[PDB]
Amino acid sequence: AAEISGHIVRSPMVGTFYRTPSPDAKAFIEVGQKVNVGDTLCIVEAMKMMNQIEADKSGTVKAILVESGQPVEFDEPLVVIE
Repeated sequence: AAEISGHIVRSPMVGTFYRTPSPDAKAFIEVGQKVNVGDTLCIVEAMKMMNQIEADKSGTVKAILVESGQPVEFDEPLVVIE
């Protein structure tokens, strides 16, 4: 069964996933927070430059299939959202 996917942010490309804008900060997003259209999610460092993501239909983080800060490949779900 490959469907019913809540709302992940699979690295749109061969970039990197992130959840901390500042060194030891309050992270970008964590399971429990309810995102909302126009609400920066995480950083998609594509090539090396951050690529902040803005909600497209709100939602609620459910888990980070991907680590925190590391490279990834297209279709590589990182931040899961309900």
